[PDB]
Amino acid sequence: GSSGSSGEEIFCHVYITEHSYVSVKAKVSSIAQEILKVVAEKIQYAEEDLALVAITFSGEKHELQPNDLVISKSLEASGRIYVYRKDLADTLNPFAENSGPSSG
Repeated sequence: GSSGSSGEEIFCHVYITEHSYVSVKAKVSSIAQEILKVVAEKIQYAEEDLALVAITFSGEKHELQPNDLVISKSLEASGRIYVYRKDLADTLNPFAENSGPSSG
């Protein structure tokens, strides 16, 4: 329980849409869940109902585990993770917007 922030300070980029994301401050070896649990909130959803979708440059959707690292980068030039809503279909499919107006 609890975890003070010190050293190994980094952030996990989680792209919601095409030009949308959420900055998450996790460890350098923090699991995806550690981000999903954050993003989920940053998006106002259920991490358990969400999932980290790892896509490549070419353009291919990919899903991992909630225990899978987020900021590992083993061997992949560039990369951007995403988050999809768990539907009733094997598929995940991205989002649309789901949000209201802000500041004016």
